[PDB]
Amino acid sequence: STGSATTTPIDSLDDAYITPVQIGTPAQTLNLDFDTGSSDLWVFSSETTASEVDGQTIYTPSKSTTAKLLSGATWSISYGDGSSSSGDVYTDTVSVGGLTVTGQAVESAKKVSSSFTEDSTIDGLLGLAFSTLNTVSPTQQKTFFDNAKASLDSPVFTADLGYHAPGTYNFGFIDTTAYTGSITYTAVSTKQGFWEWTSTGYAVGSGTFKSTSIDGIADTGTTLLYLPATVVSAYWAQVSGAKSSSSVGGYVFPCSATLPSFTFGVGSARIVIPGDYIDFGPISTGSSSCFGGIQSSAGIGINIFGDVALKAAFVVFNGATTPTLGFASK
Ligand SMILES: C[C@@H](c1nc(N)nc(N(C)C)n1)N1CCCCCC1
Repeated sequence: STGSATTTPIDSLDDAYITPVQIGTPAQTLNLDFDTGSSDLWVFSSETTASEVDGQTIYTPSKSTTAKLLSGATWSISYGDGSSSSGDVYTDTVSVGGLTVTGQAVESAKKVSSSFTEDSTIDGLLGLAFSTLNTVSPTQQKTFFDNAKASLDSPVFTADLGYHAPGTYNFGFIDTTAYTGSITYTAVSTKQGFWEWTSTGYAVGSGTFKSTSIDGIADTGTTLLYLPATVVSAYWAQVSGAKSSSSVGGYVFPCSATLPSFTFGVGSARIVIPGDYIDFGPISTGSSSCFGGIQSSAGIGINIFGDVALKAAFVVFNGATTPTLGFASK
């Protein structure tokens, strides 16, 4: 089997992407944030505290003839941005782009933190990291991809995120029309539950490539590119007026700037992030100070190849017995 679904930016800045997902019988379509940095499929629901729901579409398990309470199971998750959610668990039929999993754990939110409430466009998350990170207790549950894997034509999914435009998540096949040149595959460590890999270095604009190992995670659920302070300082030093602002929370730059590109290495191959991809616009409405799309990972404890990086590539998440990651230009 295969599946193919379009993923769409939630706003004009590509702060996140949403992908329609069919849950239950008859189908209830919710727009979920596909997140290769976590491993829970959770949704706003009829059980979510009413004051914490503000415009989201909810899953109502009582209206699904295939929903079954997973007795005694609860979940609770906290994300790198400080957001969180928790609740109980159903199993139900879940389909993405024509690919159907029966008996998928659908984690129903009883509580969500304010950032979730405040974002009307995201109805929940669909985790695509390794199932070892799944938070369901006392019986850990599998991701949608893990459940689907054995049925797929090939044990892979691909992320093809757009810049200020829709893109695609495919399951079970590689669309050879979706990228240019070849796909370069690179080793993955699953030890922390992530799609963790080591970039071979970087360049800023037209500058020379610096060969240096940068361990980090391919994370579709993180907006920005978080890298070591040394790398980030080298990038922003090429932008007149750019500075790190503790009050704002990162590097900012004059909105009048033209940003240089940023290149990262994948083995001997190179992925170029155009300068425009690194512009996240005014820090507040009407400001001429703009927020940068490359930020320091110092304090996070891990480097994160988020959407800013991933959207510049066609990315293969290869879930074979020994997982790997592939990157192609596009
Ligand atoms: C300045 C703001 C911001 N502005 C823009 N334009 N874009 C962003 N991102 C995160 C894309 N973030 N946040 C900075 C981040 C930490 C503290 C909270 C405030």
